[PDB]
Amino acid sequence: EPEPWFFKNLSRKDAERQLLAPGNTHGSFLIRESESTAGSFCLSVRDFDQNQGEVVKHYKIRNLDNGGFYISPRITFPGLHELVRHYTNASDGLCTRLSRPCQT
Ligand SMILES: CC(=O)N[C@@H](Cc1ccc(P(=O)(O)O)c(P(=O)(O)O)c1)C(=O)N[C@H]1CCCCc2cc(OCC3CCCCC3)c(C(N)=O)cc21
Repeated sequence: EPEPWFFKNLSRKDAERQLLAPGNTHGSFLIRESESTAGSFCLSVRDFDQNQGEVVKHYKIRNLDNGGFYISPRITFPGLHELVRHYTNASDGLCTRLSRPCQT
């Protein structure tokens, strides 16, 4: 299964609720298609926050001109796969590392 993280047709709300569901943890994520707008993707990741503990945050995956992707204009990956790779290896400015893909 090439992309267990690509929960493409999930709504913001369905993404959060899903991540904060059993079988998931810190760095547990998914890349759903953008809700508020369209055409771009979004990376939803569960994370630890001292106050209310487990939460979910969303990172906008802006589309590169040539078709690539990138959350930060510093590193601009060729595909959603290398994006998930680079951020799984290290947060690199993210609130947390992309440990493992969302489960259900
Ligand atoms: C309201 C919201 O969830 N905002 C998100 C970004 C986001 C997500 C989803 C959606 P959508 O509804 O379409 O699904 C939208 P929108 O409505 O506006 O279109 C926006 C966000 O602001 N998250 C923080 C989360 C962590 C706190 C700080 C932060 C930093 C960010 O970028 C900075 C650099 C840091 C170094 C690594 C690369 C990113 C981003 C970000 N989108 O890049 C988001 C957030």
